[PDB]
Amino acid sequence: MQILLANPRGFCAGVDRAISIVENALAIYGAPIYVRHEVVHNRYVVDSLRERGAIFIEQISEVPDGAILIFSAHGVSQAVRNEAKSRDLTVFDATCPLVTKVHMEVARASRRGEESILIGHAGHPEVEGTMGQYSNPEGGMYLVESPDDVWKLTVKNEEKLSFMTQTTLSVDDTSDVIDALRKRFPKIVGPRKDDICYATTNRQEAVRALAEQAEVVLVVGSKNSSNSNRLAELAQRMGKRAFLIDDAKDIQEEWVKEVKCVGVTAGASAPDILVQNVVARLQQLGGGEAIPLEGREENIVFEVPKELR
Ligand SMILES: O=P(O)(O)OP(=O)(O)OCc1ccncc1
Ligand code: F3S
Repeated sequence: MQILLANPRGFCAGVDRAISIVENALAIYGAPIYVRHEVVHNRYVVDSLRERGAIFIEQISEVPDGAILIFSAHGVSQAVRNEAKSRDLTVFDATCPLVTKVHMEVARASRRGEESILIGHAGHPEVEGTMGQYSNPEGGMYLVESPDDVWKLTVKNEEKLSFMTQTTLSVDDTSDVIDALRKRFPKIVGPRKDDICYATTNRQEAVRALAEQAEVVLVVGSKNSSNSNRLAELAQRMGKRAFLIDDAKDIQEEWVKEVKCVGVTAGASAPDILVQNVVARLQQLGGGEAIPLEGREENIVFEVPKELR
């Protein structure tokens, strides 16, 4: 069995920053450090940080006075932020710069009382945080997940309309949603393409190349990782068996029995050590040397705040 590794895979700049923010905070101030939501959607990362004294909460009312609070990479609403800001808490923001970018555009539109549509998945913390930047009741903020959602949306003023997206969506599906927005709302304004980040785009392109060669694709990532789920789905839509797995123990032998070529990738929140262990397990199951595919070079790094060096 041949083992192929997707490229790029694994950690993006936002995840590496966000985890570093929590680690550094722990080093500097000691336990406990409170974190609003899982810092990234990865069980191994989260369990590790919890073992070191990070306490993960959903609501700010769970955090005691005087405490250090870190917002997760996914971002937070203005309401959450103001709810923290009014309290005695020392806040560090691990929100990925590429999510903040979208937040600022929503805020701009709200200031103008002009309606905005976000493309994204209901209930995801990034969607809650981005929708949560809009507060002007004279305008409006609408969530759409599909062309069908576009087809039934009505707005108050379609002459003054803009759209934004979640950073981790399917590039292909999002393109269909945008085509629908533009047919329904010909004057809608957006970015040139979408707000899908470089890392999401690149991993999706990489898993497409992988799935062209591999019969089976393993995506290292947790169940609640949006971007990780998109990688698995992409592979599945190409007719390959694909599994989203937290670690090597999750691999079932039937999945790779008599498979001549297995591919491995990792979502943006999955540490490389998890991939190494997955490879080690595939080798126990008869795989040879892991072969990295040729891939687009990524070179972006986001630094921690100077307050946390
Ligand atoms: O893919 P997810 O949105 O569920 O988050 P994740 O798996 O934690 O990846 C990091 C991240 C954070 C912020 N925006 C994009 C990606
Ligand atoms: S939005 Fe940021 S957290 Fe990673 S997946 Fe994209 S660089």
